[PDB]
Amino acid sequence: APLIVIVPSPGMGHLIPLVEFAKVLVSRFHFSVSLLLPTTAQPTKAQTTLLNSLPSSVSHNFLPTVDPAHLPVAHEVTISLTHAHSLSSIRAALGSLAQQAQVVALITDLFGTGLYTVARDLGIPPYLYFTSTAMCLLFLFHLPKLDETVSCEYRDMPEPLVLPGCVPLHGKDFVDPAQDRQDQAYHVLLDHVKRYVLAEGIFVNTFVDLEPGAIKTLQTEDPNVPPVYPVGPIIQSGLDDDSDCLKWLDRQPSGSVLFVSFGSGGTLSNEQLNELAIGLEISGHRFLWVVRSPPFGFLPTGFVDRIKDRGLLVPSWAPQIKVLSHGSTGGFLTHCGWNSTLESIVNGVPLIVWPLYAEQRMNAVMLNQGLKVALRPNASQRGLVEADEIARVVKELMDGDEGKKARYKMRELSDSAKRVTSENGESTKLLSEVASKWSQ
Ligand SMILES: O=c1ccn([C@@H]2O[C@H](COP(=O)(O)OP(=O)(O)O[C@H]3O[C@H](CO)[C@@H](O)[C@H](O)[C@H]3F)[C@@H](O)[C@H]2O)c(=O)[nH]1
Ligand SMILES: COc1cc(/C=C/c2ccc(O)cc2)cc(OC)c1
Repeated sequence: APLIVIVPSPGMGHLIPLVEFAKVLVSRFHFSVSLLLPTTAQPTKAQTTLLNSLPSSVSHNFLPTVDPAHLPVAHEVTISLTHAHSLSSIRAALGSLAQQAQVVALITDLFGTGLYTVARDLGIPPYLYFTSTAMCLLFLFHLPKLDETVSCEYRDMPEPLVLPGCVPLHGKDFVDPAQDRQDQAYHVLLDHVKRYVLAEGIFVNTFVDLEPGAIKTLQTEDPNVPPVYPVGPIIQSGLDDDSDCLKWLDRQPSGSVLFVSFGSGGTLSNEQLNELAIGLEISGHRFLWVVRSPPFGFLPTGFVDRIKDRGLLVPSWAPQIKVLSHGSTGGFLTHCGWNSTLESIVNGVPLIVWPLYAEQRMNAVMLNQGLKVALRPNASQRGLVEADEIARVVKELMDGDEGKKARYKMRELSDSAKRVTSENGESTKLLSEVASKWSQ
């Protein structure tokens, strides 16, 4: 059986998507996968659980920890430096896999581009698995040109960027690392993007129906740009441990529940949580809120008791796919990470977008202004979303007209998603078409 080597960047939001791509390759095709995991610290309980829970057809190998004195900041800088100072280790592991097995392809995420030259020299075709939107990839291919054209900090450009096929995008909504051009994060992001050209191919976790403008542009505007294969949506099955959630949801009316969840990475102040609490309570709507500390002793006086009729508070974690696929669940208040968004798209759940970090502000603009499947609260000058504004936008989504229009559009995308990932879907076919080249 041919071997595909996957080198995730350190961090769960790089690892999980690539693990799920791995599970698709071994489920649909006759391949084995070896994960080589660069690390800044010895394996976590979280990592070991996830990795030991994989099919036997997916081997894993934590690489020597990078001596933390070899570090001089943003995740972009941490991740990039982990890859650089793990290059010897990966070469060594690849060299040995290559002699003891047929390695047919290497797959990295957007920060693993250092490996591309190295993989070519050893006659292994390198591929990028892009875990965000076609719009986001297109923005990144354009960022070098944009760096030469625009000399101000991008939030001071009053004119929006209008990429072919895309919604207008104001500079304040550009990716996090591009919001300080003096930080190392910006220079590292540029260095990686300039190497995207070296990939045999770029997988994108999206589909034609969802981003036709950006996909047309990526596949036609430039011959410099590698082949681009939309093969999404790929999301976890969500069938595992935990939780009173599903019991609670079985007692609620159809489409009546707002699911409220930010990532593990999404951190709200005690102040913003308490505004969100009062805001949910006065909306009059039912809600399931995954509450992470800034167990519920920090929440407003009386609130936990006042909302027992109509809301459920979960500490730490909830079965997201099970919540979103429940018939009770009518809306999702999310940070717009792309895996959370894709889960919500394939279950037809319309959104309230509250972007926090990474490329979320761009995802928010795309979902609100482009696809019109999301609403969006207005923060006051100081950055805080007020209770009154939360209540307004919750009611607008759960009982209002803009909600109906968004839900209708989100169901249309839901049916596209089911179609493209079926036995003869565009996404299923195109992955099978690229993977077949590897089998021989
Ligand atoms: O209580 C919970 C909370 C989460 N989950 C699950 O964890 C996953 C979270 O995915 P999400 O895209 O929201 O976060 P993350 O992967 O960190 O996003 C980054 O990585 C993304 C891909 O690179 C990028 O687009 C984004 O901007 C980044 F932030 C998703 O599979 C949820 O179902 C859950 O089951 N229960
Ligand atoms: C700077 O633009 C991006 C950042 C990121 C970074 C995501 C991330 C995920 C998990 C973490 O723990 C830290 C950062 C992802 C992107 O699309 C795949 C684009």
